[PDB]
Amino acid sequence: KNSKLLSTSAKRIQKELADITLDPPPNCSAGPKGDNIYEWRSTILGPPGSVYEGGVFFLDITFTPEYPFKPPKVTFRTRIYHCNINSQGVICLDILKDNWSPALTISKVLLSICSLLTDCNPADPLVGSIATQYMTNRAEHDRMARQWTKRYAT
Repeated sequence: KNSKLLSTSAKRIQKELADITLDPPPNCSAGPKGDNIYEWRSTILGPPGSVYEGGVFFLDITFTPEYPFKPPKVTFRTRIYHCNINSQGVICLDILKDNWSPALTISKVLLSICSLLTDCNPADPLVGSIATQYMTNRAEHDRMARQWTKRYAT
């Protein structure tokens, strides 16, 4: 193939790969799994000071062919006890749903995920039982979250 004919989504993803190589978000890395620019993995170390500290979390990231005009699909592959992340690893984050903009980048998405790990949104939960426990019994929520981090993410 003549690289002069690379698609606009492939060129944009390559630029975001360079960006994230030179200046990754704290406690994050991400890039293509292999030779397909549209299929990435990310590693997130649980934020220090949070209930996820010591955990190593793996995420799958898939870019669509019309990137940056649709958000990437980002899922957790490691189990995590968090009221905005379900058992299938789906992430309830508005910029991945109906509030995406083409000025956002995979680095900003990963920054937002890290912020969500440290500060969840219990009023828009994917896992209602966890949101309720966060609200009514935060100390037991945190015990559980640290237990799952040790059991499933170390």
